Order: sequence, then C-alpha cells, then structure tokens
Amino acid sequence: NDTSEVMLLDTGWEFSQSGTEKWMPATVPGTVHQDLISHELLPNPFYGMNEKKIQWVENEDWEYRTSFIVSEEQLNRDGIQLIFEGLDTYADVYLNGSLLLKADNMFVGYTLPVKSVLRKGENHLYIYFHSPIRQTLPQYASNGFNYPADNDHHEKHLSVFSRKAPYSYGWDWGIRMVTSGVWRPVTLRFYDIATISDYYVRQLSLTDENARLSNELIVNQIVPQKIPAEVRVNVSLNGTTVTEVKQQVTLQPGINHITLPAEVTNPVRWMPNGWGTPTLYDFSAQIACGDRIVAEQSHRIGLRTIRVVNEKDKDGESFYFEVNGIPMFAKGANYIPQDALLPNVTTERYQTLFRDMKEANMNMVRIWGGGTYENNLFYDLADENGILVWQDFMFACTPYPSDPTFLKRVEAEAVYNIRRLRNHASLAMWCGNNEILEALKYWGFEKKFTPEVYQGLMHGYDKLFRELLPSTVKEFDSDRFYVHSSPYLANWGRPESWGTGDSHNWGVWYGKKPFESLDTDLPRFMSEFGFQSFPEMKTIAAFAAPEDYQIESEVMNAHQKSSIGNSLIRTYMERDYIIPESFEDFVYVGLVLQGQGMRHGLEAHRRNRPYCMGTLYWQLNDSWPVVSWSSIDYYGNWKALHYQAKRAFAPVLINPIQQNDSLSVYLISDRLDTMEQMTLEMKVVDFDGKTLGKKIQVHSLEVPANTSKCVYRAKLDGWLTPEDCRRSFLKLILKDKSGHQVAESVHFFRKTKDLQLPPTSVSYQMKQTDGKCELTLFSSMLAKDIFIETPLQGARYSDNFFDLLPGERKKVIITSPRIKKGEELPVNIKHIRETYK
Ligand SMILES: [Br-]
Ligand SMILES: [Br-]
Ligand SMILES: [Br-]
Ligand SMILES: [Br-]
Ligand SMILES: [Br-]
Ligand SMILES: [Br-]
Ligand SMILES: [Br-]
Ligand SMILES: [Cl-]
Ligand SMILES: [Cl-]
Ligand SMILES: [Cl-]
Ligand SMILES: [Cl-]
Ligand SMILES: [Cl-]
Ligand SMILES: [Cl-]
Repeated sequence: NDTSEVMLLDTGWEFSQSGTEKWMPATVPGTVHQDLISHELLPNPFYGMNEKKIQWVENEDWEYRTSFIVSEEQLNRDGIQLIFEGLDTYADVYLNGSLLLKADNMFVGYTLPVKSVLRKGENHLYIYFHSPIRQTLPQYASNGFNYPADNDHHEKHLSVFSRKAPYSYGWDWGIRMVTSGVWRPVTLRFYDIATISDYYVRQLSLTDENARLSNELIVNQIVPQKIPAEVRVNVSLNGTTVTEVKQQVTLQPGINHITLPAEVTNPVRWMPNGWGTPTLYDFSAQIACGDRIVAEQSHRIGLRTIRVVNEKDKDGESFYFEVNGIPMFAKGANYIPQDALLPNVTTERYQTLFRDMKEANMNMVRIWGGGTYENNLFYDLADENGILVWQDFMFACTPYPSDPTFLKRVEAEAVYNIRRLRNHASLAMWCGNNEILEALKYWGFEKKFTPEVYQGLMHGYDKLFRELLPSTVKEFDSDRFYVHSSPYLANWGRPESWGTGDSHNWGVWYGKKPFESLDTDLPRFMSEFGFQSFPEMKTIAAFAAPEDYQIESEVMNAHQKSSIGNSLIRTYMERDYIIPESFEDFVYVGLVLQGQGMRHGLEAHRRNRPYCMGTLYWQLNDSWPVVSWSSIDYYGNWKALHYQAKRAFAPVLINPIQQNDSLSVYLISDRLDTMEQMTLEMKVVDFDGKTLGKKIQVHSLEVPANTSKCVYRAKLDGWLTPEDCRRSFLKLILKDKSGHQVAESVHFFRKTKDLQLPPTSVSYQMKQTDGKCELTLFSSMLAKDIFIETPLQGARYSDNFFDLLPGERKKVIITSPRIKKGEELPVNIKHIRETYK
C-alpha cells in the first residue's frame, strides 16, 4: 500500500543464439534450455541419453530482448528503478543504448536507476549472456592448475571461477545443464520521493512479558530537495493492530538510516513444527510525505529465540539448537534444487514439498551449499510451517579462489542474501560451505598439487570461510550462529573426532558399513548420512523405454553419478533381502531397503539424545529423474524412506532395538509435556495371526518431555526359539491411564531374507470418486512391506510401505486431481514374498 506503480517485464521477450539474427518467443523468468525445448530445438534433456545431446548450449552466447512503453505521466515520476532479482550469470544489460550493468553473480539482485535513460513511447532492453564456460576458459588457463571439483562434469573445472549454482555443472545425483537467463523476475518501479531499500526487524530481547524490536530502515531519496516525512511501523496480528510507532524526519538526498523502537507486551511466540503454532506478526513500515504513502515494505515476523549451543563438554563439543529456551532435537533433511531449470519450479511445487516435510514431522531443513540461496517463497513457507532453516553459503566440496576480485563478488552475494533472508523466523544459522575443509585435509587433494599451491588453497580457505563470511554475518546478522564448514571437525574415518560437532557419516554407503553401525557410531549431530534407491517404475518409465530396464544397464549407470553406485545397492540388499530376478521387483525391494536401513539410523539418533541432538538425512528431494539418496523423487512420489522418516520422527515413538540376542524398548518423546501413568503392552504374533505366549504389560511409565528412556529389556534366549524368531513379530502399543493409544510399533526378530513368510493374497475393496480412491486391504496372513503402486504420477497416500498384519484390516486413501470417477484406478500391490519362489 504505497503510491508506486510496478510494471512486471514478464511477457513479450525473445531470445537468439548470438549472431544468428534468428529471434523466437521466450519465457521470462526462465532458462535458455527451456526456451529451446519449447521450440523443439532441444530434446527432453531428462529422457534417456539426451544428456550428451544438450551440452552444446553451454558453449554458445544467448541474447534476450523485450520492448515496453513508458507514458509521459510515468516519465514524470520522481524516480524509476529497474530490478533484476536474478541473472545467470555473465550478463550485459542494455537499455536505450546505455550499458546499465555487467552482471557477474547469479545470487545477487541488482537495483538500477533508469529514469534518465527511459524514453516516452518505446523502450528497448537487450541482455547479452556470455557462456560461463567460454567466459572462464582464459581465467582457467591463467590459473595453471585445475581445482579438484569432481562434481563439475568436465575435464576443466570452471565452476569454481563463477558465482553460479554449483550443481548446474553436474553432481553425483545431478544432470549437467550449465544454463543462462533471467532466472528471477524483472520489475520496473515508478515512484515518488524514495524507496525503502531495506527493512530489518531486529529483535533486541524476548521474554514472556515483552518483545523489544528495533525497526531499521534504509530509505533512498532520489529527489534533490529535503523532504519532511513521517515514518510509521504498524505491528498487526491477523489484521488487528497490536502497536503503532512513528517518527518525524527530514529525508536528505541519497541514503537515510531510520531506527524506530517498538515493543510487543505478552508476545505470542513462533514455535517450531511439533511444539505449537508458527505465529507470524505483520510488520509494515510506511514513509508518509503529507497525505501520500510514498513507500511501504512489510515482513512477517516470528518472535522467538534460536540459540546454537556449540560448547566443550565431557563428550567433546555439543552442537544443538535451543528454541525459545528449550533444547530441540532436530529432525529433517538436506534440501537440493527442485529442478535442473530453477524457474520451472512453481508455487505449487514449493508448497507440496513443504507439505511433505511438515507431514513427515520435520522441524529442520538444511539448504545445502551446491544449490541456490532459495527464493523468498521457500523461506516464507518454512516460516508458516515451523521448519528451522540451516543456510549454507553456496560453496561445496572443492577449495575456491580467494583473490581480491573473487572475495569482492562473494561479499556482494553475502550482503545481498543475508539482508534478503534475515527477517525470516525460520532462519536458524549460516554455514560457510559443505565439506571444503574435510576435502582439503582428507579427500587428499594434497597429493594432487605442489606444496606451494596447497598452502595457497589453505590460506585461501581462511580468507573466505574464517574471515570474510564470519565478519559479514557478524555485521548484518549479529545474533545468528555461523560455522565455517559442515562438518566442522568430525571426520567419519576418525572415531575420536565424533564427539566434536556435527558429523557427515560416509561409513554407511561409501564405507559399505551395515545400517547396524549407526547404532554404535554416534555423532553429536548428524548433518549428513544417506542411502540410494532407484525411484519407482512410473518414474523410470519417464526417462527409460521398457527395453532399457537393467541393474547396471547403459541408462541405469547414466542415471547414477555416484559410479559405485548400482553395485552398493545389490551388496546391501543381499545382506537383508533375497535379491529378486525381475528389475521391477528389485526396484521395489530397493525402496523397502533404503526405507528400513535409514529409519534404523534416524531411530538410533533420537534414541541417543542427549549425546546426539539431531539428524538431517541426505537427501529430501531430486532435481530430475535419477537414482539418488532422495526420500521424494523428482515427480513428488514418496519413496518408502519418506513414509519411514515420518514414522521415525513421530513426536512419540516406541523404539524396540534388538542387539546381542537381547531386546530393549525405549520411549522417545519430543512433546513439551511429560506423560504419566502410561502402559507399554507387547505380544508375540505369528504370521497366521495366532498370539504366542502371554501379553507382556509394563505399567506405571513416566514419558518425560524431550527424552529417550529404556522401559524394558528381555534376553531372547528362553523367550523365543530361533524358529519362532523367523515365524512371528512383536506388536508394541503405548496407552495413557484411560487405555487410549498414543503410539504403536511392530518389531521383526530376524532379517527379512531369513523370515518364513507365508504365501498370501492381499485382497482389497476400492471406493473411487473425483480426486480420490479409498482402498480397504486384507490378508489373513502377514504381507511384508506392501507397496500399493499406481501408474498416476504424484498420487498421494495416507500410508504405504507398511506391513499388513495377519487378519488386520487397513484403510488407505489415495488422492490426485487426475482421479476421475469411472476410470477405475489401476492398482498393483507388491509384498516381499511375491518377489521370489
Ligand atoms: Br531514477
Ligand atoms: Br535506484
Ligand atoms: Br541518515
Ligand atoms: Br523468485
Ligand atoms: Br599444482
Ligand atoms: Br569462523
Ligand atoms: Br540380535
Ligand atoms: Cl533476542
Ligand atoms: Cl519523532
Ligand atoms: Cl612447491
Ligand atoms: Cl503425540
Ligand atoms: Cl532392532
Ligand atoms: Cl497410534
């Protein structure tokens, strides 16, 4: 609500491969690749072997153009700014014969004063995008060594020279699409007197009784006179004013700094997912000049404390988050770009992914440093879903340059994004990079370079990650934690270091260690651990013809970038499952495997609180159709791992853990309230539905807030025979004093491959309407790890990848806007015994 007028330059753009004099319609925001696809000038880059066929684009320059009209009335506004929220990457901006800007950083928004260049009538904007490959060949040639960036899929590692999304050059789950273009919106704003260049709501203090805020405004006045104004900040909640403050000023030409204190008595705090409401106040700053509101800016603000506790202690060095005074065990995942082509990621897709996180009970997401600083919508959704955000700076897995020019470019992206993000309730901490010091010290790299260059890399590390970035956080976001790297010291190979900070476990997967190692190999905080899976068949069909379905085939090694890939999946599967003959059935067990194995680790982490205070698995999501460590595939389909993470992160969890022919049962709660007079009930049930022995009852159980506690141990010997352990399972239920159920769990006493699973039909009734299909499933005998498979991309399930227990009916709701009444939903139910003879 101000007097400015904004024109979106988001239609009527054209592009041209440089020097062909051929122009065609473009979509802006967008990418060169998508503009080509859309005129059938590229094949589907995700389909089959098209990866090799699309690389040529990275070697060309690309130009974009648009025309707009400006009226005499508009040209008579005091000020007119052209805003680029993003240019990828080396971009020459020309308006009406003027070079406005030589852009050189994908991660920076540019605000350009243009009134003096604009013309009544037609106006011509041209943007020239230099190939970031050809732009940096001479830079590389001058360097006289290749930076060891193995995820840059090219002999010459040119990524490290450019402030560009690292993953664009490739990665061990990624396609190489080194694209260009106007990747975020272009707006022209026509205004009077000034704009608000920045609005920071700085929390000075927070108690139950009062919140103290400093409203800090930078106002850019574009007229040459002194202008009396009143600054106003309105604090509102759900449309109702809570407090109003104002301040007389006389704005000077150029930058003005304005500071207004405001207080909220009896503040309603922002809570993370699980602990209550993620309450957001509306803070609105207005600049009023007489009758007219010349500038306004708002932020949604959450009133909370977040402290990162990173202190020497008996165990080494703690690493945990205290939210509103309470240690909060972190439960979430590492997030990567949702697409090879970032502007194709829509509002719906961002909303669905946060629905996926919130429904799996997560309270944290790490924006890993080989992606982007996410758009404003991402942080807004993290705010309104109660997800803490761990923000890496966009450096990952290689040393980077540290020359003055390079540092100046990084300082600019750090100041831009810190100011862009520092008003979000969700933002919890900054991290300098992903695994750069680990890589410098341990991946070797030392053996690859002269000592001279090595020493240059080591001092270069300090200049960027221990000086420039920490000092910048201290200046612009002084109450947020910064750490130079994840992991900061813990090395997976060095068990003595595990008590010290966050860990990236590479024992599971790279080191081939069994999932069971995660019960003994305990970190203070798991920032990264993971396991691959092939995605389900409807997702393979999207990139592969039926001809092409094989475990180490051509396209199934092309769709794996890790190279050890498909082999590790078979090696791990054989330990716990019978390997099926059919590709389809192997795909299904592979989803089950990744699910069970990772859930086991996620449970170990919560079980070992307080020693361990969080787990973020690698990885939530995918950028394209591919074999990856994801829990959600590129089309939004939940793998078994997503259902399993949800189960393992449930606020109260019954965790039966069997080691050394003994069972222990823990009760784990992340609730803020302590539960009293609880009963654990267990009974041993055979795969036919017959109870073995008596129900076991443990009464008088306290479940204190934010603890893991053991409530029952029993040696297996004398309780069940080896034959029994292959033939039955443990059913566990937790109930309050009044016998109402608050949690259940199922426990198997042997590896699935060692189970005597009876042959069985899962039968179902199906009630199908618009958008919806309600299945009632039944099997008189145990059906293990059932997978209700439909060919409908993106279908959501109330539940899936669960055991259907003997005799016990189970309701499952499947939903999709594409479910039409009368076209019966194709449904194929798989279970483990079905996969071998
Ligand atoms: Br201007
Ligand atoms: Br400006
Ligand atoms: Br000032
Ligand atoms: Br955006
Ligand atoms: Br060298
Ligand atoms: Br530091
Ligand atoms: Br055992
Ligand atoms: Cl504070
Ligand atoms: Cl005043
Ligand atoms: Cl040397
Ligand atoms: Cl609960
Ligand atoms: Cl176990
Ligand atoms: Cl329940």
